Amino acid sequence: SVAEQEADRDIIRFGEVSFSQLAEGVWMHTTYLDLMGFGPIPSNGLLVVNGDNTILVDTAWTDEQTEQIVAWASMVLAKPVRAAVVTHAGMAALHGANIATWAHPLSNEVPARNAITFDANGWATGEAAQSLAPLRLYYPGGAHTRDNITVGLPELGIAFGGCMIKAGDASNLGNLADADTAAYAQSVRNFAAAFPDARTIAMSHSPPEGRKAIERTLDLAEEL
Amino acid sequence: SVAEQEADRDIIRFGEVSFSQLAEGVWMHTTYLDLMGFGPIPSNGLLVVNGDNTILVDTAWTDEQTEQIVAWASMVLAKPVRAAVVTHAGMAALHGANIATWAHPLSNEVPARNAITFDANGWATGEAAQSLAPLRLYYPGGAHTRDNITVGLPELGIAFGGCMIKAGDASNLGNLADADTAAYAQSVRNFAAAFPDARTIAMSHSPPEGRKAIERTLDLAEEL
Ligand SMILES: [Ca+2]
Ligand SMILES: [Ca+2]
Ligand SMILES: [Ca+2]
Ligand SMILES: [Ca+2]
Ligand SMILES: [Ca+2]
Ligand SMILES: [Ca+2]
Ligand SMILES: [Cl-]
Ligand SMILES: [Cl-]
Ligand SMILES: [Cl-]
Ligand SMILES: [Cl-]
Ligand SMILES: [Cl-]
Ligand SMILES: [Cl-]
Ligand SMILES: [Cl-]
Ligand SMILES: [Cl-]
Repeated sequence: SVAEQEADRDIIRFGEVSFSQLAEGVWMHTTYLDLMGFGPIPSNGLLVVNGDNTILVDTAWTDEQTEQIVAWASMVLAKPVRAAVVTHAGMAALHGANIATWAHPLSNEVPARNAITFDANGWATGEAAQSLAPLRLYYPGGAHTRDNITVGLPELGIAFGGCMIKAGDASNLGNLADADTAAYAQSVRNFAAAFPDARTIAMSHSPPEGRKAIERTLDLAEEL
Repeated sequence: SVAEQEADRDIIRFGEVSFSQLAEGVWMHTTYLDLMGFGPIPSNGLLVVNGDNTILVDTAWTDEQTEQIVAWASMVLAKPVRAAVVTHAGMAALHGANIATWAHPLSNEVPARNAITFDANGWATGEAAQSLAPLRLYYPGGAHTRDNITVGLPELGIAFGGCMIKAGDASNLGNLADADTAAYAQSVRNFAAAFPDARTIAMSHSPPEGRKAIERTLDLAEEL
């Protein structure tokens, strides 16, 4: 249940969206999907303050939920979303709101409008790096998908692993139908080394925890 | 725990193997693996009496466990295993025991010694059909793997779905890293139509139940 899943934490509710604060100016948005009736599954992303605007990491499950995140930033925070980045292939809602959207260039080969320039070490450069700061964008290699990316806030000790990172007590890596199974373990090692000091690890389908999420994900990936 | 998993049923223990009777002359063998310490996971197969011998469906997790199944048939039942069929790509133990082993011809492209001849409707013919009777061998198409097969005992109302069929309360299809995701739903429909009357559905990683296992697996496969 949603109530059981949120009993741990201090959650602010806005429509169907659950907001929780990871750090000053760093919001996690959580929404739920129960499509076949099997139980609500969370999807998490971030809303990060920069000056008088916010930067969005990932959409919610639905257009209507994504519209609520945009409205919370504009109406409540009074810091409208000006840019968004998705970590894997809701988008229509962002474009309806004239939000500049960013993705890995090969993801979804509705696309994001802007393709991130990644250097050969996996770090974003150019307009993506300027526009999404203070987020640091990192491409670790193929894992859950070929083109999955990650983001970090090194000054606040937060790293977001998207769909690549699973919970510290996970027993499997979920759906590997699109996965690069041979590369997965090294990509997790690359992520861990890109954000080596962060003690708050956030991810797409489990609540935030510590670096045990990286350790367990790596162990599972090494068995593929 | 193994005890919690077997609390429902009447289990006979032989070494590491749990045996349960699905029908007169039809044994299910269950063994457990807890490789990374996350909890014991069952693997199920069948041991089917034919006259003064038995036919084995699938190995256990390990060579040592598979040796125990062979010993139970020879020592306890006094009906030694004379043939075996595997439903997806322990084998060394069967060959050490001089057991004739059968598999889909394209599986594992240690191989089974004998390749099943399947007709264009998916039914085994030839030596496989003679040697593994009363089991009826059926290739439904790609699903959990490209070459997964299934077996049935239509006169006893039992069908065994291997790794393709999941539990009636499952919320996912497990590991799809090798799956034919586009074909999965039709292959499940093919299996259901091949064994249309069986009310006991057995499978590789969950205990036997009714046709809800087919219904749920099909629903999950239709979402791929
Ligand atoms: Ca709306
Ligand atoms: Ca600029
Ligand atoms: Ca390991
Ligand atoms: Ca032994
Ligand atoms: Ca013969
Ligand atoms: Ca359906
Ligand atoms: Cl992607
Ligand atoms: Cl470069
Ligand atoms: Cl896994
Ligand atoms: Cl860091
Ligand atoms: Cl196979
Ligand atoms: Cl034919
Ligand atoms: Cl699934
Ligand atoms: Cl039948």
